[PDB]
Amino acid sequence: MTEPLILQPAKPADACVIWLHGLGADRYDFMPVAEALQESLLTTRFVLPQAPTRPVTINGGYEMPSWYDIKAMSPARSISLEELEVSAKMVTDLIEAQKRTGIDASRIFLAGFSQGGAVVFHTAFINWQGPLGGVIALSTYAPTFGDELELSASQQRIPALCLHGQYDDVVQNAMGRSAFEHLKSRGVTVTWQEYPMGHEVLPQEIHDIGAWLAARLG
Amino acid sequence: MTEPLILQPAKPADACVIWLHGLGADRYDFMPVAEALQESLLTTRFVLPQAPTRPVTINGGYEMPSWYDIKAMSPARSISLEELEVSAKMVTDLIEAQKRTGIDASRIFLAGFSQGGAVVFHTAFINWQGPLGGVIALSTYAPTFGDELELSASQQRIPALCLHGQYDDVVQNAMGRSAFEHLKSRGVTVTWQEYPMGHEVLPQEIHDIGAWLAARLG
Repeated sequence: MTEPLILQPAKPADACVIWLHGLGADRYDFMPVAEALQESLLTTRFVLPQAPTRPVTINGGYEMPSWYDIKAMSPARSISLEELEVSAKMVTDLIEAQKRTGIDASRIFLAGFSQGGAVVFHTAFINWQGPLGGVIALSTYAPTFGDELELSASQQRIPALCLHGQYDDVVQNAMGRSAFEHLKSRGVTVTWQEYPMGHEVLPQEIHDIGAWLAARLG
Repeated sequence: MTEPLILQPAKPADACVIWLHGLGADRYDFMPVAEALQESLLTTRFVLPQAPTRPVTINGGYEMPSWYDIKAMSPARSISLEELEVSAKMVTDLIEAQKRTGIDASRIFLAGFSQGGAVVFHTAFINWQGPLGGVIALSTYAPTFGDELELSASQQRIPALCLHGQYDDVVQNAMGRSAFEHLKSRGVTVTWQEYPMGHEVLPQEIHDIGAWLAARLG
């Protein structure tokens, strides 16, 4: 286990975003983003975990950081559900590790990009039974959501922000919109934002995440 | 071993475009495209081959029309050179078949989308040592180009049009750009054209392909 990066904010922290990267990236991949946001969010810690290094099937069993195995791209994205739930258990330990440092669970947010986003959806709306600031889901999808999904009263009150490219060829705009629709139909305050890009992060998309966090925190 | 689609022009054919599909699609995928072009290109025949149905590793062995196997995506790509060559040798046979009907080589074009385009680069600029009207590459790249690429004087005379989406997440714009730069560095007449799309084909792109074709056969 590589330890997560902890980027300290300008003032003493009273909120926290835990941010998961996508397939094959490391804890640093989102450092420049966490830093852009800490320019306006003066009391919000960013905790950047790193996925276990493990074999990824679609990549010839190449070992690389990965939240769960992907075993097929087409026609059905076939994944390790067992590896996802472990990652999800990891993130829940993190939330608890952050509460112990004195951050109120209502001011902890989960963010995820791509493969990381799928672990953030499972954590907040399947595993987590407490307060929570928010979920921020970036160019992603919830492989573990389904018509049988049911949300407890607590999970219902976690706000979510779902962002996606129009031209994303890896995670289809629809797959990301299908996770947004699951939550919308179940009474979850949820926002949808699209941007003219592919499977990437844009400067304006980061501005909007800042605006959205600053609204939840104030 | 399915047979090619053959779309006869409005007037007696004196030209030909062999147009290959991408992974998982069939010979019918570009039939609407060929049809559109023929309404402007009155003596151009289009033969649309379909790739042999094979296990694909990155899709879990799922059997589907495939020009060559893809074994890994990241971070070192891996393809089957064996299957690429049999695809390439089958393309050549189709060129020799068109010649045999009474089309001049220099009026025959190769065109390819995604996986289809990698085979078409390889056939033109590595295998084929004779006259050829040109190569049209959509959303693709050259897996077999490298630092050691050297072209024959006749390979150098084959014109090319390379087209790409700015937001392609399956084959990066940068991977297409590199096929372009290898062709331009070796004295090939290449044209590059980018579009604000992903891994797909736009109306405006097909428009451009036609006007390129019109110029070439004028």
